[PDB]
Amino acid sequence: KKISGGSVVEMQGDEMTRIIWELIKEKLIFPYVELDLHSYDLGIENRDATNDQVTKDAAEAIKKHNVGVKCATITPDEKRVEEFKLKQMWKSPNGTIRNILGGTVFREAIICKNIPRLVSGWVKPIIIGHHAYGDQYRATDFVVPGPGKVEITYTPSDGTQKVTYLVHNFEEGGGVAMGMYNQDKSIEDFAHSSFQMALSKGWPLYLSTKNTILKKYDGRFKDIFQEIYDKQYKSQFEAQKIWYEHRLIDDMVAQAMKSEGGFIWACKNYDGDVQSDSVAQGYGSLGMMTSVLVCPDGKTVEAEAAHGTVTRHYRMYQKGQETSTNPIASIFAWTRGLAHRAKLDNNKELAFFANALEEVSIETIEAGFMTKDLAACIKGLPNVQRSDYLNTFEFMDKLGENLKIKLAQAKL
Amino acid sequence: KKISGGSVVEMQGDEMTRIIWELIKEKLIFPYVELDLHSYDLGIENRDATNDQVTKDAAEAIKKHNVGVKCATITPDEKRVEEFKLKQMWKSPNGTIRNILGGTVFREAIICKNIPRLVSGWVKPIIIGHHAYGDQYRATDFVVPGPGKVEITYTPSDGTQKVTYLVHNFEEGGGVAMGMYNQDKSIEDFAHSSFQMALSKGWPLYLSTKNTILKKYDGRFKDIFQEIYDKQYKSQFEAQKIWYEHRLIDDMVAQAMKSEGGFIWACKNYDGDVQSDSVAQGYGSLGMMTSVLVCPDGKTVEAEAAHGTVTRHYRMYQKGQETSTNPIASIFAWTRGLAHRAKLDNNKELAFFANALEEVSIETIEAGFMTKDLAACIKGLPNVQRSDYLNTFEFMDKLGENLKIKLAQAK
Ligand SMILES: NC(=O)C1=CN([C@@H]2O[C@H](COP(=O)(O)OP(=O)(O)OC[C@H]3O[C@@H](n4cnc5c(N)ncnc54)[C@H](OP(=O)(O)O)[C@@H]3O)[C@@H](O)[C@H]2O)C=CC1
Ligand SMILES: NC(=O)C1=CN([C@@H]2O[C@H](COP(=O)(O)OP(=O)(O)OC[C@H]3O[C@@H](n4cnc5c(N)ncnc54)[C@H](OP(=O)(O)O)[C@@H]3O)[C@@H](O)[C@H]2O)C=CC1
Ligand SMILES: C[C@@H](Nc1nc(N[C@H](C)C(F)(F)F)nc(-c2cccc(Cl)n2)n1)C(F)(F)F
Ligand SMILES: [Mg+2]
Ligand SMILES: [Mg+2]
Repeated sequence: KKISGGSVVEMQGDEMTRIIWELIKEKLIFPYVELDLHSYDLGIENRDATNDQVTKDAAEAIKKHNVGVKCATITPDEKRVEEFKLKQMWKSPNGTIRNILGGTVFREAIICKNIPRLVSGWVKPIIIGHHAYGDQYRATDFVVPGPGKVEITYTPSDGTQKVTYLVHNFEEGGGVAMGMYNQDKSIEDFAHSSFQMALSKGWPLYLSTKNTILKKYDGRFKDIFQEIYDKQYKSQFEAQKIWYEHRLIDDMVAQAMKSEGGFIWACKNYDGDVQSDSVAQGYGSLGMMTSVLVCPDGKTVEAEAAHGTVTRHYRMYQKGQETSTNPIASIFAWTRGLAHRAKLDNNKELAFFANALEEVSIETIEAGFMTKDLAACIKGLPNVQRSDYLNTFEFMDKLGENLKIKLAQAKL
Repeated sequence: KKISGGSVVEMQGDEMTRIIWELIKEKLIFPYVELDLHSYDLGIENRDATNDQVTKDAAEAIKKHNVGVKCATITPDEKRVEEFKLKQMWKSPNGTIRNILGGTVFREAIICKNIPRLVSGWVKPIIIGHHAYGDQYRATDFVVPGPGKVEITYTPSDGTQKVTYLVHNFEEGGGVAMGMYNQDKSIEDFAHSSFQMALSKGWPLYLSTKNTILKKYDGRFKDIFQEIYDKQYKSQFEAQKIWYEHRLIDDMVAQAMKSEGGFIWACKNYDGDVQSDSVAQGYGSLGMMTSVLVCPDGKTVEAEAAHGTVTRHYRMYQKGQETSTNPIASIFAWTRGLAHRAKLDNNKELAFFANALEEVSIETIEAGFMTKDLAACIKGLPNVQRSDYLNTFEFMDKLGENLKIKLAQAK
């Protein structure tokens, strides 16, 4: 009776998300789906015990099977190290997994017709693709104490004459100086990932750069994106009635606000980092934002919620108090992974189920059963009442009932 | 009869704005106000004629008198040179003026209750202060052909104990690399104007940086602001129930969208550049954006519309077709400069008039009299009708008539 799932790699998470994650699998997924499951505990204690070995093993497994579903994880910081008595301040699991996999992360927010938005106009998804190999985020930056000259020099490994340029001469006073770089392969991968995501998504693609100011530096991003599109992707875009274009960031943010959504926006690392929160904020609650990591090959996908472990809610949970935490992003992480898995294996039965969960989840909210954060959006935070929303367990049950009804209705 | 304005420096502009500028003076300012007016023609032909000396003359004049009102001016490009056959491809007047004055531009958009905005929340002005001296805008960026080592080095004037930082070593392939800088002094001036602007306008001030990512580079911006504030302005802010705080940029944009407005936002040069276009748009039409330039001393202010010459409208006007160009931003430049002059001169009447002009202009729109861009905001772009909006002359005349009535009751 159960659908045959295929092979998926599952990673367990931390805190509030973890409680939901088990609930989602137990009620939402396992009953109707059978999977070959490779399960890794990415929970902070396990990561600590394994030395972060488990995280690496999990990342490798995703490469082997091509599909990953992930739960939000604690990212170690000094307070955390003190809290868990961690052996070391471990690197973020997302950071490690992205590093091993390569590929680019795209964040999109689920939209419900009843829920209001900061930007009312945005009735279609806007998807942000983030280039996380950073010009800014891998940068050499320093204070300039006193008058001096700052120069940037490139030395060819081939023994060709080295080139030096004077960034500035500080005749008087202090300054701040910086050096940053980007590499052709990362940009190339990023472009390949974005074209493929758009083609898979069904939406048009834009890339934003301040290429007018920084003709050489941002020109490479623009040039690489054009070169790849023309050579390998354009006809497919033509067939699917969608396009790729390059936009200046000032134009794009303004255009995006005016716009009704429905596009994939490809962002350089600084732009993407700013964009990811802002776009989510415009849409609504963080509970409704999902992250998908997509590699250049297009075979491999890792899906996780955009939001974190939701510690503030979890603390209430520990205290024995009631919580209303949104599972939609976490639920959607599963559905997206399943859909890709269905896509790779050409499994319609799985594909149908992954969609069915998404429809059910939206339909339930659209009918007025929702977590507190959603309720706040319609009411306003002050005006929300306990009757207005379901608690975390209550919402999942309503979702479970609906999922059962929906699937049965489909049969026949 | 006529209020005594005091000394003002007025610069004529180009194209459509120039036509409006004459209309504003003729029907709005001159009848009720008498000024010591020093007038420079920044219109493109005159600028070409004088080799752009006049643009320099105006900037020097503003420093002397402390107040300038500016019409939008054409900034030359290869296309422009052919059209006017100019001798040289002249640099932008704002840039020339800005360089001579020093100072930081602040962009404020007028708010009308009737007009819808992309962000539902904003009911209060958000003012963006932009740091023109640029790390990005004065940077050396180069393509990297092949495997190489890229390094950034600082050498002290004495030449002792230089530091070398290796940005990257390209083992395989090619990339782009860049180096950028900023000045302690430029940042210091930028901070001073922003603080003075906040105190002057009675709003809280926020400075945004990526200091978590770029601790040394961003932090200086962050450090200089706190140090100046703690030393000089903090006491004044507390008296006025006002505060200054620093935000990470992602936090600031998200917080701003959720916000209702009412703050001054100080921006890094790249951040400001992105902010200016979007923020005006989020509020409404570009015709509603004004662009004051304020020096660190706080004595000296320059007022102009945020928008350009509006040539697309101008071409239609030339063709004999109908035009609906918003004068609100241009009108406000006059009002805001005058408000500064009144402050400097302690003139109650000049101060009263400037507010009345602003008040009337908002009131007129709120009543449902407007140009096409605003009507588009209310009705949606494709649903606008001729009945909805007033033509550029129609609007100005209504403003003149409404202003006269408003002034009349004061008497
Ligand atoms: N995907 C990942 O692996 C990520 C993990 N993290 C980790 O999360 C931990 C703590 O995260 P934090 O910084 O607090 O940010 P979170 O992503 O947990 O979000 C914090 C706040 O956002 C709102 N929120 C987020 N998700 C939900 C949800 N599902 N339902 C309802 N409200 C939600 C809540 O607002 P309110 O305050 O109103 O309750 C909550 O207080 C950190 O260890 C961090 O490392 C962080 C980012 C990404
Ligand atoms: N402060 C200054 O001196 C500035 C001058 N300029 C100069 O202006 C010239 C042309 O600038 P351009 O790039 O066309 O941009 P503009 O600022 O002139 O405006 C461009 C578009 O914005 C809309 N718009 C702007 N002002 C108004 C208004 N008052 N009422 C209604 N709509 C308005 C119009 O949109 P629509 O097309 O929908 O009508 C117009 O087509 C250039 O030479 C440029 O250098 C530019 C920027 C600043
Ligand atoms: C008007 C809005 N400003 C703003 N909006 C965006 N993106 C929005 C999510 C959207 F595109 F949807 F409008 N991005 C930026 C920004 C700033 C600095 C650097 C970069 Cl790269 N981007 N600023 C504010 F402030 F009101 F929120
Ligand atoms: Mg589609
Ligand atoms: Mg208790």
